[PDB]
Amino acid sequence: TGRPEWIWLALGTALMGLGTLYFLVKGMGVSDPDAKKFYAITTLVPAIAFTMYLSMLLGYGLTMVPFGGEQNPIYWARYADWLFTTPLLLLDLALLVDADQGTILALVGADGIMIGTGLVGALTKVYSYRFVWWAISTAAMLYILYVLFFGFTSKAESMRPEVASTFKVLRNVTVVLWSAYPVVWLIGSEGAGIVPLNIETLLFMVLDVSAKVGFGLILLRSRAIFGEAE
Amino acid sequence: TGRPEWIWLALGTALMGLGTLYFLVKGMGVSDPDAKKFYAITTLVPAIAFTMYLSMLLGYGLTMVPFGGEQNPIYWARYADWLFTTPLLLLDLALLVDADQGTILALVGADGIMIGTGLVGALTKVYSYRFVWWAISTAAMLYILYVLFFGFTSKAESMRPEVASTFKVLRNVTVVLWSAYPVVWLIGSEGAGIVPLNIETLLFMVLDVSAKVGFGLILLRSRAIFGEAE
Amino acid sequence: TGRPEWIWLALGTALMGLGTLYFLVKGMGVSDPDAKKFYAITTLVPAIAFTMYLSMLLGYGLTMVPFGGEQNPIYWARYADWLFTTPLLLLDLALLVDADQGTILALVGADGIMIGTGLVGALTKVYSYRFVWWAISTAAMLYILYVLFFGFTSKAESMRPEVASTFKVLRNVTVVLWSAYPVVWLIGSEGAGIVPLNIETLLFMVLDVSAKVGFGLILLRSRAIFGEAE
Ligand SMILES: CC(C)CCC[C@@H](C)CCC[C@@H](C)CCC[C@@H](C)CCO[C@@H](CO)COCC[C@@H](C)CCC[C@H](C)CCC[C@@H](C)CCCC(C)C
Ligand SMILES: CC(C)CCC[C@@H](C)CCC[C@@H](C)CCC[C@@H](C)CCO[C@@H](CO)COCC[C@@H](C)CCC[C@H](C)CCC[C@@H](C)CCCC(C)C
Ligand SMILES: CC(C)CCC[C@@H](C)CCC[C@@H](C)CCC[C@@H](C)CCO[C@@H](CO)COCC[C@@H](C)CCC[C@H](C)CCC[C@@H](C)CCCC(C)C
Ligand SMILES: CC(C)CCC[C@@H](C)CCC[C@H](C)CCC[C@@H](C)CCO[C@@H](CO)COCC[C@H](C)CCC[C@@H](C)CCC[C@@H](C)CCCC(C)C
Ligand SMILES: CC(C)CCC[C@@H](C)CCC[C@H](C)CCC[C@@H](C)CCO[C@@H](CO)COCC[C@H](C)CCC[C@@H](C)CCC[C@@H](C)CCCC(C)C
Ligand SMILES: CC(C)CCC[C@@H](C)CCC[C@H](C)CCC[C@@H](C)CCO[C@@H](CO)COCC[C@H](C)CCC[C@@H](C)CCC[C@@H](C)CCCC(C)C
Ligand SMILES: *C/C=C(C)/C=C/C=C(C)/C=C/C1=C(C)CCCC1(C)C
Ligand SMILES: *C/C=C(C)/C=C/C=C(C)/C=C/C1=C(C)CCCC1(C)C
Ligand SMILES: *C/C=C(C)/C=C/C=C(C)/C=C/C1=C(C)CCCC1(C)C
Repeated sequence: TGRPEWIWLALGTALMGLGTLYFLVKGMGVSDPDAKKFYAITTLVPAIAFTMYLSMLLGYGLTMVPFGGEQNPIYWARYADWLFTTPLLLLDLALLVDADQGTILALVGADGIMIGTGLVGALTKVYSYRFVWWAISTAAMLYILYVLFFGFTSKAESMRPEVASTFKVLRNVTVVLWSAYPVVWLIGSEGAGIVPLNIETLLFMVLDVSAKVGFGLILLRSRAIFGEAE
Repeated sequence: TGRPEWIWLALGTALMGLGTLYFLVKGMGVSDPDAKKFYAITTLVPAIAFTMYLSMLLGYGLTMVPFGGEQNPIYWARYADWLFTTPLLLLDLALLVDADQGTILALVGADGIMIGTGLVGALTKVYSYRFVWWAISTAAMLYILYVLFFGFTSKAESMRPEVASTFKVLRNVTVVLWSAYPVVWLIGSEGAGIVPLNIETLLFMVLDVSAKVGFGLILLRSRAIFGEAE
Repeated sequence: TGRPEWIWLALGTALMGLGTLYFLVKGMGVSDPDAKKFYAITTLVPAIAFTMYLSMLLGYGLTMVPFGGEQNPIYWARYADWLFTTPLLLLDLALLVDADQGTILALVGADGIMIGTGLVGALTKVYSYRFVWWAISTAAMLYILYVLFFGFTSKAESMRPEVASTFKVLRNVTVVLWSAYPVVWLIGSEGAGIVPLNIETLLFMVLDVSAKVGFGLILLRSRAIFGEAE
């Protein structure tokens, strides 16, 4: 309770934990192989986030980085979360549209570059260089957003309407929520330091629960996750 | 030789190295694609363990963690081993039964959570919180054990008898040996400290060689690893 | 500019960045799923290397390792690069020949052992033991080279001539360039220290740009990356 942001770390831990349990129960019983892949992906995402929220809450996932002459509290565990959960979210989208394997590779690899350069920026001790990593990471994010909108152009032919509809909704959820993360980091504790860590943590908690549990609720309620069967 | 547990680290290095060489030789010549996947998986497992045993033996894979007011010797290299070798062992089981891809994802991701939360527990400086990570990791292990027993329920129909027989044996080997690891950690150097590090290292060496080389000997001697062919 | 090797780190950053941009543009428009996988793999390789070259240039990817009684500058970011880019290069080769999945596993796992034991050697504080890790890593490299020459022996039957021709060329490029890396490390800053870090960095920059951008130019100009189509 000693860090003011504890309350949002606690709330994020609880909501990710409850979302995980909900999705775990919800997928109990499903047999359809296509649906099993979406439940597995979609349940792992908040499970991983639960563990990394808890590590921040307990202090394990926090480190001090000197930059600006100051000792700056940097929650590194966010990058260990996102390293796994953001490619998993992209895989859910990619599987929905039956993406080609080359496209999945491009997406997962650009996402790794996005998170790994964000982690390098988050831990860089020369203040000005932190924003160079932010820019490179943002370029990788823009590439991902580009592929999500313009990289499935051969798939439209042979896409079930309900898959098309659930994919468009989740793609729009993804583009809006993910695009807010570079802005929060830029103005927050890792970047310019104009928004305090307390509020930054709240913002990422709202984004994360929305991008993982809210995304997952929309996907897992959809018929698009089942193969078409008589 | 300065740490009493060196002898078990040396013995573990040698047995993993010899098991690797044996499996490498044994799979020389196999053409069958199914069998090649099992030899590859099963040979990589003790090869990786050989390197991490050697890193503990040479001291690289040891760190001191303050907790309990004391400086506690924690062999972190075990988690770098298990991060790769325990999903590989699960993949051998999963391939045997032709598991659905969603099930393999669930298994590999729960296993990553199990090892990563065990690593966080192993390095946590607040003593009481180490057991919170142990509990979460144990929950993930129990999920894996649950899936190995109740998650292949559609596969029984179309399973060759020899695959069914080798899978049941290896599944039983896996459930018994893996379940001992949380107990050893709980009573050993990472947990309550009731069993000294010397004996703990012996216990994990016996478990590891059994779970990797003993498992691999049972699998690789089986006809279940070959596709059925005239 | 304070470290004499900065100029090769700068040149390597620029050439990897320009190679990435070139391959990104070059693959704009390709529809063929086979070709998309090769463009994705082959574009990610210099993109990742660009980020790790930049991290060395900016100092983030450098650490000091005590060994020999001295504080030795070790660029660890090379291992974070190679951890991802060397399996990706192997995947390009493997996909060219339609390798069996067991063979791809063997290659990617031996490559992980090669890079992870090279990283352990690079950070080991007992000088003599650094060469033990070098030897193990070299054994893994020799295994990979062995598989590239003798592990596709069932694939020769059903291999298009242009795939066979591009694969032989890239395989020869790979064996020659990769084999130089253990020699550079052995005589350079990480090993015996007979070649200064400045020259070592130049050597790895020439190898890396050749093994990634030069390799990629040969592959991506080939018809072998397209499925055979009327
Ligand atoms: C899915 C859910 C039930 C998760 C609920 C949210 C939760 C994890 C975080 C909320 C913290 C909350 C209790 C706030 C008040 C603090 C308080 C207790 C007293 C203050 O008092 C103080 C004074 O400084 C702090 O106490 C010590 C530390 C604790 C407060 C933190 C404990 C860790 C957690 C509560 C989480 C435990 C994880 C488990 C789910 C493990 C089981 C795994 C498995 C079976 C799948
Ligand atoms: C597959 C096998 C042959 C492995 C055999 C077991 C072994 C790796 C560990 C046993 C240690 C043992 C010799 C005990 C006595 C110590 C002693 C030498 C003297 C004591 O004297 C002392 C005094 O404190 C310590 O010596 C210095 C360190 C060494 C003892 C340790 C050296 C490392 C290893 C012996 C392993 C080397 C790895 C290789 C396989 C590399 C090749 C890779 C490739 C070709 C695939
Ligand atoms: C693809 C290319 C355009 C890459 C070009 C090469 C380059 C990255 C490295 C060359 C350094 C060079 C300018 C040498 C002179 C130094 C100098 C400026 C003055 C010396 O003056 C000094 C005194 O000590 C140092 O300056 C401070 C640091 C900088 C010199 C380094 C800045 C980082 C880089 C220049 C790279 C930026 C990365 C971007 C591509 C981000 C955008 C991502 C996205 C849109 C895809
Ligand atoms: C968020 C992101 C930036 C992260 C992206 C990925 C990331 C984790 C990068 C990792 C690269 C690298 C380790 C960097 C080190 C930095 C540093 C300063 C020191 C680190 O930290 C230290 C300091 O004490 C220890 O590291 C050395 C040991 C290793 C970390 C573990 C060794 C592993 C092996 C030798 C075993 C072989 C593994 C394989 C077989 C894997 C293949 C799987 C297969 C079987 C299919
Ligand atoms: C046992 C477990 C807990 C481990 C589970 C996974 C694990 C390794 C978690 C890693 C997350 C994270 C790095 C945590 C950092 C903690 C910390 C305090 C600081 C670390 O350690 C430090 C301290 O000096 C350095 O880290 C920063 C640099 C990075 C480690 C490496 C950067 C990688 C990239 C920028 C390149 C892009 C990579 C991708 C392209 C990968 C995608 C593959 C593709 C091409 C298909
Ligand atoms: C170049 C090579 C040697 C590297 C090869 C791989 C490598 C990165 C090895 C990593 C092992 C290990 C982390 C070693 C730690 C060393 C040390 C001294 C301390 C480190 O560094 C520290 C010091 O502060 C922090 O580490 C602990 C936290 C973790 C690093 C991150 C935890 C991750 C999780 C708990 C979440 C679960 C992840 C999974 C779900 C992944 C599965 C994917 C799925 C969903 C499909
Ligand atoms: C589950 C959490 C999700 C969906 C997180 C998304 C994170 C991002 C899109 C992060 C992007 C970043 C940048 C583009 C620039 C650097 C800072 C980051 C890593 C916050
Ligand atoms: C090759 C080595 C094998 C099979 C290792 C298995 C390791 C485990 C099943 C570890 C489990 C753990 C817990 C469930 C709780 C926390 C402590 C661990 C990581 C030892
Ligand atoms: C893109 C960069 C490439 C192709 C790098 C290749 C790196 C190697 C083949 C590294 C090999 C090493 C050894 C065999 C011994 C230990 C030192 C290393 C890691 C340099």
